[PDB]
Amino acid sequence: VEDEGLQPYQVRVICRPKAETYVRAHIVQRTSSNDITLRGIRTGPAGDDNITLTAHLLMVGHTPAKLERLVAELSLQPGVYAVHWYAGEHAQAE
Repeated sequence: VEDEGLQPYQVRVICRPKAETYVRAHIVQRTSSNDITLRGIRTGPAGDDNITLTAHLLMVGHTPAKLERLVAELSLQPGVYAVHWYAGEHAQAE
């Protein structure tokens, strides 16, 4: 089965590694309750005291207000430097 009914969105949040721990858990619990399916989360150190969690998600339907709320919550975690979501798992800037 192909997924062209679940739009790939990548949510990249740059936060402290100490935050990454609860942020990554927060991502998986939010997505599973928000009708968002996960592809995987690419977590990598990208700076000095920061790690960028790039969560590749597929959202069924896509309700922007939900995704935005989750992104705001991810940013709401104490330790986030920045967060941004982009459409396309592979960052498809077409």
